[PDB]
Amino acid sequence: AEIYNKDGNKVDLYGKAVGLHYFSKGNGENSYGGNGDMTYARLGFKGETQINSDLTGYGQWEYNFQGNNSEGADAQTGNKTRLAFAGLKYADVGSFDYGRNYGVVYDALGYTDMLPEFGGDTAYSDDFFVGRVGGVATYRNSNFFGLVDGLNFAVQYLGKNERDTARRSNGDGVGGSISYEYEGFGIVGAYGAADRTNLQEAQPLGNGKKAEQWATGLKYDANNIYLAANYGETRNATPITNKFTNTSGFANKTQDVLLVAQYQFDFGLRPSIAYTKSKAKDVEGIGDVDLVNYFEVGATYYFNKNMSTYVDYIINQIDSDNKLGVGSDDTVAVGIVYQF
Amino acid sequence: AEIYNKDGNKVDLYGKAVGLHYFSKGNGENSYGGNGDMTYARLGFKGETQINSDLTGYGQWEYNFQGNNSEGADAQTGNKTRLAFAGLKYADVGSFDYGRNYGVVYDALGYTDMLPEFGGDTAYSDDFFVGRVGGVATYRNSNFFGLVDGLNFAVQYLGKNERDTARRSNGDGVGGSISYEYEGFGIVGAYGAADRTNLQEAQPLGNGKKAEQWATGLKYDANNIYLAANYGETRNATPITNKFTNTSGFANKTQDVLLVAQYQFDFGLRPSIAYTKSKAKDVEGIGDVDLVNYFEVGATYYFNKNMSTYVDYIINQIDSDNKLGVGSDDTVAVGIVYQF
Amino acid sequence: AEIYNKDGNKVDLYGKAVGLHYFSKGNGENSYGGNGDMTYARLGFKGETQINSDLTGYGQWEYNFQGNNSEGADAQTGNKTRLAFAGLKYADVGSFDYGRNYGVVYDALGYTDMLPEFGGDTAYSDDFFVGRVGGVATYRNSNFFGLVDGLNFAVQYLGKNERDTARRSNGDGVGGSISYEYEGFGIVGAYGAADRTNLQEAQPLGNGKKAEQWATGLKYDANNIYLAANYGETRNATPITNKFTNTSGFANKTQDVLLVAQYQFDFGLRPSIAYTKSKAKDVEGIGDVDLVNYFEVGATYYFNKNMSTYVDYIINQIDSDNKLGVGSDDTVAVGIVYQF
Repeated sequence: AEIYNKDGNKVDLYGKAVGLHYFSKGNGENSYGGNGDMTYARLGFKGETQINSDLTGYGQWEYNFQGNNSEGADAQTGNKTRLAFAGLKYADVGSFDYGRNYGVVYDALGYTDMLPEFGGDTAYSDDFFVGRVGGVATYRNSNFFGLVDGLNFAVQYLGKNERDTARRSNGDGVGGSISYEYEGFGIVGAYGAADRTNLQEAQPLGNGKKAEQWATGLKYDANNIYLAANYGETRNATPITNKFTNTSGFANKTQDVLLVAQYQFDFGLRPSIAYTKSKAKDVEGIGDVDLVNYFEVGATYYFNKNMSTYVDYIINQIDSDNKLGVGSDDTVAVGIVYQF
Repeated sequence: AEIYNKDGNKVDLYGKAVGLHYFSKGNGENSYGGNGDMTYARLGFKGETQINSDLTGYGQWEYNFQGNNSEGADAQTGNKTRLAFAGLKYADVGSFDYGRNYGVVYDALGYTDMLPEFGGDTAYSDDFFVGRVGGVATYRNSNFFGLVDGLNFAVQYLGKNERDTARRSNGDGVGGSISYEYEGFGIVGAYGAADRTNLQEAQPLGNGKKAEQWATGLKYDANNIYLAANYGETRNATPITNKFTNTSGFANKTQDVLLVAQYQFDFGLRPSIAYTKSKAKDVEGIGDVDLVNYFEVGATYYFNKNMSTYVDYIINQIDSDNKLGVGSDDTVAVGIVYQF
Repeated sequence: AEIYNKDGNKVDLYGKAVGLHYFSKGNGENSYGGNGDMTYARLGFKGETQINSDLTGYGQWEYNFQGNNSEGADAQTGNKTRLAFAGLKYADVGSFDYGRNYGVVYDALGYTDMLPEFGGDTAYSDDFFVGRVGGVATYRNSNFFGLVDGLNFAVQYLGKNERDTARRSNGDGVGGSISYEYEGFGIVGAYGAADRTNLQEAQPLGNGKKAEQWATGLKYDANNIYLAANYGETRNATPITNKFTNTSGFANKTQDVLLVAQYQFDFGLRPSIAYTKSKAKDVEGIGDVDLVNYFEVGATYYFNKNMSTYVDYIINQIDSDNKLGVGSDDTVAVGIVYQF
């Protein structure tokens, strides 16, 4: 809820407070979700300030404090900055902006990502055009420039990023996406591509110079029915591992699915049903491994706009068998969740 | 300040600004406080949303950014999360909530924590049940389901928390507290007990399958006079070191008292007097030591609901010839502090 | 924006969202600024309770989150608290604070510190009196005790400060500043000094017992016309490297000049001309070398008070022979800034 609003400005402070606990055989260290205390928080700020009838200045910055760390050594673990950027909206010319934000592929993935906690597997962090990424930028368009209603696209070039490290960096890119909601129904596509950096293709798991995430989906957000599914392949991006040869970096080829359905019940029950299989094909000396397979089952409960709590659980589809090592065990998290 | 209060979910964004500096002898390291700059700040938010008549939902977070650090290598010593939790309160059934909050036995330990900077020595953090600790479920209740004004309770489970460090872990616990307030007068005590996990156990100092901390407090609040002292012992919970042999871990046995007399003047002076004795028994090969011995003189002065400042002072009863080597040296704090 | 206000207490929640990019020849390592993504944000707060007519308590804080980071290894990088302090004002007795705050000398440097992005090259941090230190005790006075208009002074005692980084330390100082602004024009000096900690004497570079930076500046800020120029030197003060030999520490002797002039057109463009020359003297064996040289050209384009953006261009007057290693290159900066 917006908490300053003078002068044709409005700074919205927003955040949450999540008591989360995971549950899985032992430390889980090898079920799909893990296990133990998983409690975090959110504190960020949406700002906007039209500089007049058609133009809009704005920025936003959402950080992440973790609630599970001691008050010593490691109090800084998994503290990050999720989003941060500047922008301008200008009539039906459209919008633009730059800083760390959601690659554009996300535009797709989004549809299937709403489990109460888990799901959203396809889309990693810093995976190039599919996650939240460091300096990228975007143009978004508003019903073909206002000409025809509901169909907005965008497009995005993704800056040089030779960070520390393997699964973190990324050479360059264009990328975009076109998209269309028809009262209730809705259909989306998105694709992108970019240089990898030599730290990359010099990893042991990796044959590419240039890779592509593309991805699509049909959703039906209406009347408390939500139906959404995605299919989406990749090329030299999903990042993988081999706790066995313990080696790392990237999976040449992969296919992706996601299914999800939720019904938003009458007093705020809103259980949820979900599917989801990410196979890598052609892993060097592995043939084919499922980086992730599960049905899901669970629900959020909406005390209102501010509170909820949920129970969410993952019936796990890989098994011990599994070529690279994705832990096999189910994991079920329960958590509670205030938010202003 | 409460900065946002709406559709029945208020949010109070809160903190301070704390110009602090210790003075100890020559160099302090062999004092009980430190020496030089201590300055720090405080950001955090409680919010509570009214689901409705007898259902309030609230959350809360509180971080703390040290101010004494440089803007390079280190500007990170000290920041931590202090607090993140979440939950609900039901007219007369009690509460509940979960995350990183206080273990029960502070309900009692607290009373004696009221010195303007020091005092409150027995409540380490991540000490199981006595300081803030992570992953705790905290059921409270009040006036015995509304039945007996002033008579309060609580129970709580303490998570399996395998961090890396010895001094910072904790197998699992229950524990709680009973408390009763009568026209100035406060009676409390509480008690808990949890496994150590093997890594705790495998410390040179440290003998037991089982830790238990407990404690009690009797006090007088009211009429511009604070009167309160505290007593409690420990089973294998109180962390200690041996700077001589750089030996680390815990103390089979301790016994502690806290003693505060304080008084709030018509013009916003409020001096504050203090004892603080924490003896260890059975530290392997040392036998008995005093972890903490002091009287503390010092006072606070309250420009108003927003400002304050003060000078707190510890008269060290430890001495040089102390078997673990607790610092013998008097230490003297001087604080000024805004705070919304 | 000020978000809160009743009862003497006003608080002011404030920040921005700076989306940045550097452009510098090829790999940026030999430029003045770097090159790539740079997108950071600010979060902070000013607070001030009037405890009466004459007396005022404030506190305030300011932290610098970065956005050029993944959300993994490094999420923590180049992040600080810059400012944290508090204290009291008094009709014309004056004023006072402790915490981490700007040093006296800045008060003159603060006049040339204006480039949309670069400039102010002389005010390192954690450099004794020239930028932000931590543990400083500042006294300010207004309109010479209300007596004399625009004449204000201020002495600052500067903390024992022995950190890790050689070049983040400092023994103790005092210092100040008379500042005199007369209808249109502004003319001010500051100086101070103090000891160096030993890890400081120790570096191969810099011969000193005792440091001192002074500086003055002059300006005409009035009418959509800003010119300032600054000049000043330092004893065993400005922090310098020898990328060749890789050695560290301090420039025996340095000399420093700042030249800015910008103009404020009334649809809101406001172009800036910039120049800056810093030169070490007597650097142990390297003797006379160049610490920063360039002419700068760029402009800021306000949308309103709350938005804006700018480009800043460093035309770099160093060259490749440069005894110390100073990159010789130009850099350019695009920026889009929102701020509330």
